[PDB]
Amino acid sequence: NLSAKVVQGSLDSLPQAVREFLENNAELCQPDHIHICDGSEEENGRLLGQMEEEGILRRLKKYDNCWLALTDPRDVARIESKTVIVTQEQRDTVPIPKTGLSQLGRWMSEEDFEKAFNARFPGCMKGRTMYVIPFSMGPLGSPLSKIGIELTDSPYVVASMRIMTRMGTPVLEALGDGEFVKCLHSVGCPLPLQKPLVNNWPCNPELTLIAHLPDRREIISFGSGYGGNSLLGKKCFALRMASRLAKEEGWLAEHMLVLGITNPEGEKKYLAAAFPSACGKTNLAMMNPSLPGWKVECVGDDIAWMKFDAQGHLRAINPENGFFGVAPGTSVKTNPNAIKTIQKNTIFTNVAETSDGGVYWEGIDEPLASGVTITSWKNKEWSSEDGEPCAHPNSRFCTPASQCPIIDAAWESPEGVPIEGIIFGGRRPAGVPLVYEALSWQHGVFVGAAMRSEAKIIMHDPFAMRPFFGYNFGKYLAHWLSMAQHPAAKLPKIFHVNWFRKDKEGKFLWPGFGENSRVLEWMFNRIDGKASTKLTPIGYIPKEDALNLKGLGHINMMELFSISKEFWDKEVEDIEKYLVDQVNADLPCEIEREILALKQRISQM
Ligand SMILES: CCCCn1c(=O)n(Cc2ccccc2F)c(=O)c2[nH]c(Cc3ccc(NC(C)=O)cc3)nc21
Ligand SMILES: [Mn+2]
Ligand code: NA
Repeated sequence: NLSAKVVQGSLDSLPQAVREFLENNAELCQPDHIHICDGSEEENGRLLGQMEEEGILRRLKKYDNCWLALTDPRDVARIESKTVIVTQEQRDTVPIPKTGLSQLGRWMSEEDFEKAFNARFPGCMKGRTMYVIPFSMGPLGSPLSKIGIELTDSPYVVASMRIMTRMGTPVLEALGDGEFVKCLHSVGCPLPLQKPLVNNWPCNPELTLIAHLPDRREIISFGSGYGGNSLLGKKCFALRMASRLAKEEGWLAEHMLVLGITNPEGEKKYLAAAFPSACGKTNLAMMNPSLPGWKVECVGDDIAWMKFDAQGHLRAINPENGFFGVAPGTSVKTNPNAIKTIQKNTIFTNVAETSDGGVYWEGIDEPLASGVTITSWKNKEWSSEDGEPCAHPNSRFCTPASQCPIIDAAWESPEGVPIEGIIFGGRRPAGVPLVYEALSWQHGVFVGAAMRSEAKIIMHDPFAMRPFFGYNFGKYLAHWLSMAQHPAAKLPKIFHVNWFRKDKEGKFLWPGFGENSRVLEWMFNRIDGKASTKLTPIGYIPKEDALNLKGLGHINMMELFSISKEFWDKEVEDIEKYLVDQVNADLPCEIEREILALKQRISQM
């Protein structure tokens, strides 16, 4: 009866709990066929070919095995306003704010979710194939790795999941009869189609809903096929669900790149960094450093799972298998390693296409050859006078991590890499120096808590996790604070960076990019106890002449590193207001103390 629908694999080979998850949802969604993914190259080639037929993907003939998907303009991004966590008690998910609506999460009652679920999923896959994606977050078989099963009616999701996760039969074999996170996804357009189909990309914007049910170990997503909404291992699983598990089991699931940096003497450290959007996070993750003798290597560009080892060192793994990177602004100058990575075996979404089957986007910094023309992401002839970008601002490459020329040798080690420094950062046109260092662990947690960044609007994004907290942010802060009482903890040094400070004409004070190796150099030596410190009210900055400026043009170091009482009076008042308002009864006393200490330090300047 159900075996009759199966077009690849066998129900009898699946572990019982996987079979039952499949059976329950096939009955609910009523797909025409079941395809159990094996993750093989042969399967991938076949789905691409099928997606090419149906106009889902176009071949990019300039490259080896590269493909382009164009979406419905209504479905172009991860959508927070349609994203919820479902728990019995609201407080477990989000703090009750003093005023307004919480910006720290979006809670939906179990009752409300059942209704919303029943209004969407029954019969949602009629006319489509349900794909069964067995995937591992983290190196196959590792202590810190977790496995999920994603059922989807989207072949784009399957092919993207193959890159972004370890996917297929080896995962089922590692899983056996173990636990897994249940992931259910549908584009929400059963056949026959009730509504027009734009660029062969099905979506249901009106009913779009991305839900998390932590107690059930379930992620349920409806109506969007795009990145953060559909690739369920990434944000939904590896950040939201995982951060909750992390708090319960004593580890951390964080929105952090991980890189390894080696000095000219062969000494190597691993660093983690959390940035909000529009900060060049991926660029830093695979930075080509300007300083002679230095090496930078990439562990991951988005997510880090961290746990104390037996000697109290924080060990990170990258739970992803690829990079889901923003395309526009990617060039040989801004990210030479990302450019090499994406030359082959890569899926691009919503970028432009050149007439010779290449890709294009704003800031690609690549002059077109004579007679080459550009088709935009809206399938229109494009010119620079059109007054709209050739690529969507949120357009993507989706690319294997193994292909990064500077992929770290330990990027898949099951034991993880030891983190010696955590870097918080933002885009701040005024007031905030290029780099500073936390005064203590408690102060460091507060620095993460206080993060704000220019999106012409400056908004708060604490730990870069604001859209991603799996649970009460107040409890998340308490969890971070508790790391200082972990026996023999070797706590990472905490820093804050701003690449984006401007002079009064809005010119950037710091050249940045590969020159940010100089800032990493200072952090590196600080971790090693170098007396390169000068104390300020906000933390330590580099002493006079301590930052390595050899080979640079003139830098206005005085403005770059200036700390104004006026600016910081306003800053701390804004930080206090936001944290007391938003975190309310759940704000740890250690953070209250750091807010007041900063105020006192500022008042004395
Ligand atoms: C979302 C787009 C972010 C782009 N981006 C950016 O991505 N990084 C981060 C970064 C890039 C490459 C390597 C490492 C790294 F950390 C910067 O340091 C940076 N500075 C700046 C501002 C800047 C600074 C200087 C200049 N030009 C000149 C001549 O100085 C142009 C722009 N943009 C950066
Ligand atoms: Mn991210
Ligand atoms: Na987005």
